[PDB]
Amino acid sequence: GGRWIDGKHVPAPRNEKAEIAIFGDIPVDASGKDVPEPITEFTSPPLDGLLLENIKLARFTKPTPVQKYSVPIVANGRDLMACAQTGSGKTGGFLFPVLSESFKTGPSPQPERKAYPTAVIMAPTRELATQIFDEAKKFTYRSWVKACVVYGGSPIGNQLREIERGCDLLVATPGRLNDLLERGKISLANVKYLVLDEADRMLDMGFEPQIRHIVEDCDMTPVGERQTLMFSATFPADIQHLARDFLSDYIFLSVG
Repeated sequence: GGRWIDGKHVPAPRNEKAEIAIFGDIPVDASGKDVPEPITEFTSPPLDGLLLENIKLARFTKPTPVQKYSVPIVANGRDLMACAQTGSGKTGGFLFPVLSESFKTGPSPQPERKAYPTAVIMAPTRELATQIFDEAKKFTYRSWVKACVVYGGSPIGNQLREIERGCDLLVATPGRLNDLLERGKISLANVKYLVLDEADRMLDMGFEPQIRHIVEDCDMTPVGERQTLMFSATFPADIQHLARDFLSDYIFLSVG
């Protein structure tokens, strides 16, 4: 794959043979301070050039209703609270801006046993974490970002070995991420992007104590310094309070 060498992104060359196995309206309200204009097409001056190539190899034509706002919002360095339905294209809604910004800014230096992820994505279930992981693997093609996925209800021994093989984008369920942090196998000090997907579901399952412990009680880059995206189909008070603590001057995006 690709590398990040001497503060520059060095992508790997294309492999035509693998690309076959890799690749083959809805109303929107964006409210907040200094909301940017939505993009109508995927363009490289806004988006990282390599990701744009992968987006075209995937044959994606038009940004979904969520992506047309999440791309410029994150490119401008702002936090995002997105209230969108399932079919809105949520996964790309946060994967594209995060991968785009990760491709162009790269990771922070590491004091090189621990993993130092640049991006962390929490999800309620193993299946959803696997879906996010699969899409991330697709669009990290040729890039420096190494994706990894962990989840509960599965032996932790093998997840540690996959972690030690390098981990720049980590998809996790909160319980298993908390267990790995207690074992001293992950450092959150290099986190530049934090995503909480279907956060209402995670709270419904009782994950809030672990999620807040992960974000506040450990060594994660603090709010305002990091960029944070929160996705939740609903916006109850407990989710409003999570957004207040985890986001900074966020833009509210409502789809459907």
